Amino acid sequence: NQQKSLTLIVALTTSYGIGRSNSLPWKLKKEISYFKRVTSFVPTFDSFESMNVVLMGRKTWESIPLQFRPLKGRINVVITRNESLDLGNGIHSAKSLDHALELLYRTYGSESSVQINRIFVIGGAQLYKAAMDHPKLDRIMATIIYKDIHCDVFFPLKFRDKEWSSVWKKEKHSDLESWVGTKVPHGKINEDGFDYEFEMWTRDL
Ligand SMILES: NC(=O)C1=CN([C@@H]2O[C@H](COP(=O)(O)OP(=O)(O)OC[C@H]3O[C@@H](n4cnc5c(N)ncnc54)[C@H](OP(=O)(O)O)[C@@H]3O)[C@@H](O)[C@H]2O)C=CC1
Ligand SMILES: COc1cc(Cc2cnc(N)nc2N)cc(OC)c1OC
Repeated sequence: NQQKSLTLIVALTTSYGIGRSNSLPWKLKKEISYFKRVTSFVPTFDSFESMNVVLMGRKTWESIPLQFRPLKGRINVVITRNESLDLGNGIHSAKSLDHALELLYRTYGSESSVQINRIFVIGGAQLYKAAMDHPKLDRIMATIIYKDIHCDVFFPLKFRDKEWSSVWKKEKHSDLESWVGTKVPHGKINEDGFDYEFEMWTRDL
């Protein structure tokens, strides 16, 4: 069930809004290419053997443009109690976060030609709530959108605010680039009228 740390990845407004109408309220081309880059990166040496894992809630799974599904070059797991009849040509299903981690550890042992590198939780709000409570979650890759966009779904813990500042710390940009293994734009990007910026936050386990 245990081993590796969990990483959460999220794009949020300064008001912690994360979606509206079971979609993103924004169309941000470069934000999705960042997403793709970060969740896909494995060191070159390790590249033959290893892949990353993306964990998501069922409604997020349903939200991804059918075209984009499943997430290429990543082991995809959908968390669902109502697993009943998942539909996937080797996309896994699991009844909880910890059940997912036991599944991967069983499926991808030292037998397996495929080994796991990093595990990411990619949403939605319900799964984020479970991962924020999980004793192995230590890192948050956030994209901050500097607009009060109308949302109906909110991130569950205000990790950037004063009350959490002795636990969650923002890392220097050079530490961001090192962890994701590529240059990343420092400061604000403007696309389709939205200003936004890339951050990395960590906590001690
Ligand atoms: N801004 C961003 O970065 C992101 C935003 N989003 C947005 O989030 C919204 C969807 O979030 P939300 O409705 O909360 O949905 P989720 O994607 O988290 O899916 C919820 C479902 O997943 C299952 N599930 C989730 N957590 C658990 C758990 N801990 N244990 C068991 N089953 C679990 C259940 O499946 P079942 O009911 O089948 O049993 C539940 O109804 C959309 O608006 C989407 O666009 C999503 C991702 C990223
Ligand atoms: C890859 O396409 C999508 C990706 C995501 C998740 C996601 C997107 N960006 C960031 N920074 N973190 C995330 N977890 C969410 C989506 O819609 C809810 C997507 O549809 C485009």
